[PDB]
Amino acid sequence: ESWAQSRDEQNLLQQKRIWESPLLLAAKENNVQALYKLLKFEGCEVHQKGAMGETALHIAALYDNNEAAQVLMEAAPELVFEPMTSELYEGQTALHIAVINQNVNLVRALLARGASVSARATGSVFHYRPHNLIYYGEHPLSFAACVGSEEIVRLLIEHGADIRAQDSLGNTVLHILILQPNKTFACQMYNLLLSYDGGDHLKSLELVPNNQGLTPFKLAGVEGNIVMFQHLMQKRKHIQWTYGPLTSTLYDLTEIDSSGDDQSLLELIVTTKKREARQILDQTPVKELVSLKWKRYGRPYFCVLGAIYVLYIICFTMCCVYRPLKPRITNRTNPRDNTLLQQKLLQEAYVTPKDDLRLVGELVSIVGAVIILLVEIPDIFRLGVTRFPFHVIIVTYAFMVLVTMVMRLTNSDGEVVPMSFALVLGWCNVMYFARGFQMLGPFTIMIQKMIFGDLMRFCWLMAVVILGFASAFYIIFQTEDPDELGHFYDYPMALFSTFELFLTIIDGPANYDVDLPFMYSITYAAFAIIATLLMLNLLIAMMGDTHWRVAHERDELWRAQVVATTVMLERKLPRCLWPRSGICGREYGLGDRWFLRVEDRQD
Amino acid sequence: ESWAQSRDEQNLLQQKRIWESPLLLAAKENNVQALYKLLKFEGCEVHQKGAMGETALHIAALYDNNEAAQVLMEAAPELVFEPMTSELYEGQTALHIAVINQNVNLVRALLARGASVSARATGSVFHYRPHNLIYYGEHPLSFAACVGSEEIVRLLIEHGADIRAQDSLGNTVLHILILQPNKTFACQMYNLLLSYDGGDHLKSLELVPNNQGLTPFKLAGVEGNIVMFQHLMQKRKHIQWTYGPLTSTLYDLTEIDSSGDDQSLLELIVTTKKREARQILDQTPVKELVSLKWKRYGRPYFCVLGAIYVLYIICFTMCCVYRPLKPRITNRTNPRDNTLLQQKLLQEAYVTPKDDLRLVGELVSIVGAVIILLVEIPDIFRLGVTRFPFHVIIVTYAFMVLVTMVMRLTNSDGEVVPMSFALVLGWCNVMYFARGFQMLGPFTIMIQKMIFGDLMRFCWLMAVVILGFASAFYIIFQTEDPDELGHFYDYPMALFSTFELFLTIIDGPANYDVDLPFMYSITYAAFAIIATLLMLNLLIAMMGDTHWRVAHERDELWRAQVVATTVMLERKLPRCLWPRSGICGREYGLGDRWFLRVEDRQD
Repeated sequence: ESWAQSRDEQNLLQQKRIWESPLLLAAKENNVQALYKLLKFEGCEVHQKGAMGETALHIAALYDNNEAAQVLMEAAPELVFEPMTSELYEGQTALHIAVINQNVNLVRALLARGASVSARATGSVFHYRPHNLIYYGEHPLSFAACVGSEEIVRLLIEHGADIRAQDSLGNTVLHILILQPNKTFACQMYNLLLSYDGGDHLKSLELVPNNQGLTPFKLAGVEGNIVMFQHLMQKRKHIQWTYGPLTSTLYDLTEIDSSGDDQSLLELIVTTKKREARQILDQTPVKELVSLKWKRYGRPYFCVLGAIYVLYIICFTMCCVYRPLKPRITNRTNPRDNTLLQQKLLQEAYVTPKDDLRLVGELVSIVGAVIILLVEIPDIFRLGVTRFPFHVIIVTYAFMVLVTMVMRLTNSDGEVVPMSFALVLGWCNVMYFARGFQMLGPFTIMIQKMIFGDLMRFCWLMAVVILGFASAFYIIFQTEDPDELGHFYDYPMALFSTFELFLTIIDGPANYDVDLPFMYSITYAAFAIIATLLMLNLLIAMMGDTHWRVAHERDELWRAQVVATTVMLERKLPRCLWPRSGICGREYGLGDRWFLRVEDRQD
Repeated sequence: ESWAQSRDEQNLLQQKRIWESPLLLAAKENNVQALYKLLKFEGCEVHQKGAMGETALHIAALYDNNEAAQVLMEAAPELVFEPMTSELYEGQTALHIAVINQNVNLVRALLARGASVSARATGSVFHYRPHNLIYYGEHPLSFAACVGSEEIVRLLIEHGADIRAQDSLGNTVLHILILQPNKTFACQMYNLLLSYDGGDHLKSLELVPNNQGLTPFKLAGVEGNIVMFQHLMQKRKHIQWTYGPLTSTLYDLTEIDSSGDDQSLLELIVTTKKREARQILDQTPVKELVSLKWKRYGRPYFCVLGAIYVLYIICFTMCCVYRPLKPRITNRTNPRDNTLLQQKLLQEAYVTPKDDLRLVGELVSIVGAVIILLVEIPDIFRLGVTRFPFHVIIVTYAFMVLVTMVMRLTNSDGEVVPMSFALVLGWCNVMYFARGFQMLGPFTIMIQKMIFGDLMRFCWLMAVVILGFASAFYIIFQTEDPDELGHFYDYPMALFSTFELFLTIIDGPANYDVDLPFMYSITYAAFAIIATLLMLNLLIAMMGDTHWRVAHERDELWRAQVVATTVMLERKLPRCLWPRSGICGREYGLGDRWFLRVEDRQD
């Protein structure tokens, strides 16, 4: 609001002060004859400031003006030694401009003068922000190794630019090459960068984490850089032996999984909302990982756990339908004619025939709630709240049973209300076991995509309509009988009744023995037109949600839900029944890591 | 599970023992100077085993290492004479590796040494399995004639490789060339293989069946190899005479049909689930066969049989609606107020007016059931069970009538229940006569595609929803009156009632004279949202089932159902009314087979 508009202010003030002190104006157009006229007999003072603390050398480098800066290096060889003093432009020497603008003659002249290749241009513009247009680190070597100027890249090593370098965010240049969409050339440059860290490795430069602890090979799967991920894969791809079209190939599998422990590339994939990060699973040393990890013992241990949940709900369900119910004991229908009721038992002890069996059955159900809340608090508190899905329901289903337990031994009336919420949530929570079922799996996702996405953009469009016609009909039938044609007696009944007409489930107000008021004959006629078109416009809106999403976009989501389930079962379930996949370096001393072998065909 | 994971174990053990005994390690990298250092003064023992019983000659052939094996043939010319002794690799000599890896210098050197060209590499890897990646028979000639090395193919005949050869599955190489997707070159090779069986034919090599009795021309229609099928067609394509664009052409038609007898290419097409095998009917000596066989006397004998089934059902239907019914004889409504009833006749004999006519009409219907079960037991027992369709119903419709006959002369009460199942199955079983009707034919298939395919993936999604809300409403209306607002009195009524709201057929619970409990006002409001969206998501799921299937994919299925009906009518109906198509070699002595003439145009 007030900030990015202020960024325009110095930009004009940069160009306002270029009219003042016209040696900058000569530096704009590389007008060196005026630069003779302002320095060859004027002499001493040239250290001119500006908007971002910029210099005449900075401006004469800001455009590709070699000949003016050729004078300026001869005139003032200390403008190199000073950076930009600003907040938006902090630490940027003229080298960073000369690097980023491909001026090979000037950079080589600046390095002939001698410029700090380790300078950190830490201006607030240069921070890794989604509103800033670019981000290329701190050091000019990072600015060298992002624009394609491999000659400067070779030249900066000749003047000692450390490949081992960190930005504000703990990244090397290797992380930053992931962070550009212009990936058509940096893979060629990716080979160039590792060529100049061939001497002193000490971890061979790939095991650098960032500020938050992320190696670049793990970062590229997070960032979804597919092409970088493949040339990265060449390091760890150990071919066993070829056989015509058959290529028996082994993978190192060091960090693609790590079996829990919060730093695992499979765990790092399904945490983000980035759509491009999902397609890392299309790669053959990853899809073969998740297939064998799920088909061998990921699917059946899921489906066995699928069965025990159903027997939990039915045990819950039968104990709900057999509640103890006193007949009436509240005297009669003392509120007139709308007060049908039947009481419940308060504190009469549980009798033995078919009722302690109801009691021990609830004791099956009450321990099933608390075991969830002991195992799902490391599913929420692990990641703050950030849970936006079906784990929202299993904690909510567990809440309602405890409320029913609170209604036990206190004997308040409102126990049916959490029990009614428990059943619709308990039976809808076995939708989560439609993930790993091939016959109806991808249909399950198209439900939940329209829950938070499409229902939410329609409930406002229903509430804008239902609030009129229910209120309209209430004015009409305010002066009527609730006995005959009593399709609402009061106002909030009319909202629920009009809902029962807008969704076209109930016939509606029609009593032919009497005369309806004619405004009902008009408004409801106008209502049903709107109801039958807002219904179809929604179904139209469903079509645009699926014509695009059937184009091989819903299948991969179902594959993703296989993995995200499999990751949690790998994470939450103990190491007595979940063995480590792959084959380690014990009994085959090759690299000590768990190895996976993939055999392929070429056609 | 435990098996394919074990396949990785020897592969490492193959590469574990290559570090041990480093003459294998020299053979890996073709390091012959070490092979001088381990044989030229060591001498005697070189017969080294390994994982799959492999040799040093096997490993030095496993990579294209000519010069090491050049020493090895000079050093140990008995490694050729031994194969691999393993289970996974049984009978594989080094020739099979040298053949499959295009090493023309080495194979010619091995055959100069002299290797068995008739060796059968019968390892369990090499079996025709869908989990194994390749399958090229037993003999190296089969390995020669699949990879494109026609020079070795010519070379193996020079050392006497029999074209007349059988694998474990009774196949020659001609069957195996069908079994590769890489068909871009083997048709050229298909001419090459028949060139070297030009001398001694005795059936000219094409009439070889497999282990189960399948000739390759019949196999290619089964395997759906379209391109092989066309060059196969050239053998039997006898051109009569051309006329400008008109090309009068005759086909041999020997085995494309065989009129019953369980070995018939038309019968062999519509038995499989292979989608590619359906497109063999697109070929012009096949589509012209089925058109004339169905239009001349396949369609009208179907439609005449269509009419007799309808008169069977209506004769069944009128005899059902005229059951003999005693008035009440069970005394009154002794169970209170929900026991309306009317009795049936037990053993009072059939009176003559309009009732023996009912009796002889059932005698029309009871003989119609048993004639089906005498003619459909060679439709099930012929093929085990394997019936997954409409022949499932005609055996089930026949069952219910026999149960009704069992209810006759025993006078049990539950006769309405098989009779009610009989009517809905009897009237839906005349959907089978919508196959051969052009105006609504392809619409009939889109029904049955969604029965076992799309209904089944939705009934779980209904049962997951209906089990909550019916059980939810039952808790609500457990403490209520079944007299007023009695939309279920007990629990299983609520399941059928909520079904009668989820499909949005009945208005629902609404009694305005009383006060509904407010949790009904919330849950049913939440229910109808879910009901009106799960309905639309299903209709969304219908759209992805037909946007792809309208793209010229439903029409050919309707053509397939024409043929599969026509094949059964050719098979099940006798040779007095179903004459053999084509024209035999009697009165035109050409080849004795039934000949079909096709005239075509070129544009």
